[PDB]
Amino acid sequence: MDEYSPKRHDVAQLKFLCESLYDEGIATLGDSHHGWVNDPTSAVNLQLNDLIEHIASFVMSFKIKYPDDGDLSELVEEYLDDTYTLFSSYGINDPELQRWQKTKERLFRLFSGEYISTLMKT
Repeated sequence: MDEYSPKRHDVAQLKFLCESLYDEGIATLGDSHHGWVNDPTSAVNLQLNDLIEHIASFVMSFKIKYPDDGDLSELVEEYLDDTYTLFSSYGINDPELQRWQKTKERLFRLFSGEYISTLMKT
């Protein structure tokens, strides 16, 4: 049992990263700094841009320490993709946005106590 990295921490990170990202996202997608479009360079956008990949590589890492989370990790990946996709535009695109949202809802289904509680047992 390669307990180099903490599973509860990495699992918690996974949700926190995704759920916090959702918050960073909403803050960004909701508050278009200039009233219409949002600047892709804004700290929020940059945060999310980082988040997207920072979580992406984390997801790849996540799946290294555990194989059965593939659905969760993939969902997370889907979320990162959508996040990147949205924020890649000056103005937020409703369809992709709502997709991003659909993706997180699913993610939260997992994070709200599917395998997590069993994963981070003791």
